[PDB]
Amino acid sequence: RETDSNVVTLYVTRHGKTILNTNHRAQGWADSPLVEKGVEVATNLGTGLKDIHFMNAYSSDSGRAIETANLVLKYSEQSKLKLEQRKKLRELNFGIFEGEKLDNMWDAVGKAAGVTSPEELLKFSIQEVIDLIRAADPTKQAEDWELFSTRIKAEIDKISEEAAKDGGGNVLVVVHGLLITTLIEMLDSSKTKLGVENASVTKIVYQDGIYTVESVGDMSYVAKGKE
Repeated sequence: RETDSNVVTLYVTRHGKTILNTNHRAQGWADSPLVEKGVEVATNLGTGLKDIHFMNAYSSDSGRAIETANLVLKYSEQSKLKLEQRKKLRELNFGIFEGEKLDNMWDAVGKAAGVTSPEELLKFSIQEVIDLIRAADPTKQAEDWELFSTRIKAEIDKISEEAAKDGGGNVLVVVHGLLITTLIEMLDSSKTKLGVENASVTKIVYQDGIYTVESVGDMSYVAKGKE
């Protein structure tokens, strides 16, 4: 309860570039390891985070997120900090589209939107785009907005509240592109960005139940590491 003034800073980090990312395929609950270029960039991310002291580290249970978290912990000079994996931090479940070429998925989603080109989908809110993915999936295994947004926010709230109970501090959270876009939309849609890059950092401050989105898809940590 003495937690009210504590500040928690979430370094909400997209994992490094994988095989499926490189081959332009939907990778949600599907997973694949980092490619060497991805390893290089995640290594620079770690170096660029060496002066940020983390109290906790979390990732999804996706191999790509685990691998990236281990690289960041190693190169940020916190190799012994325990990594906590959480299944509720997974990327959106693309259902029938898992592993499909993104061009094929978007053609099928655009058809469900009844739009000429998947181009016009960019006009759509993230809410309606994620809804359209499940609409296009005949198996209805893909998550919709209400499923995804609910589980993402509950888990981020849990991590924030726990960190505040432990005195506040910095928390590394290695997760996924749509999850990040979705979380920003929920917290402060004035800052929402689709397509945050691999190894980018979205810094979110939490205090007394109030979130502040400080940065979105920041590549400065990689660049610091790279110098």
